[PDB]
Amino acid sequence: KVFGRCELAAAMKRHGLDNYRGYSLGNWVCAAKFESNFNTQATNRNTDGSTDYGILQINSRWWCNDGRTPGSRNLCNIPCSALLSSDITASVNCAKKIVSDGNGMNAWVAWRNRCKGTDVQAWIRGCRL
Ligand code: NA
Repeated sequence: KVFGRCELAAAMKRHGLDNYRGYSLGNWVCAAKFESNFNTQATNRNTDGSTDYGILQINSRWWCNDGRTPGSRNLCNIPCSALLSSDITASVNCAKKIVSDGNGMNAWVAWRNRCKGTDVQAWIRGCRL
């Protein structure tokens, strides 16, 4: 599924991501934009052989099982395929664990490089929330 901007902002808010670990909703929408262009089916292979999955490009090195990332963990206790669902519940629940891991949203290199310190509220401007 390719979410609309305000559609994804509403889905993230309903799942409690708005101000989770102090990160306003526009931070999460900005990260999803640059990670996946709001596409739940987004995948990216990393140099190390791990894969990033879903709207927030969650990686198999630590967070999900895809059976093809040697030495990896599955800390969200999900198949990585769950992160490609039209239902963002698995992505959101696993994002909460990631952002709680110590480095906050710096875990998402695209958030650090393209969202952090910007006017992220523009990502929810005009959304009925
Ligand atoms: Na894994």
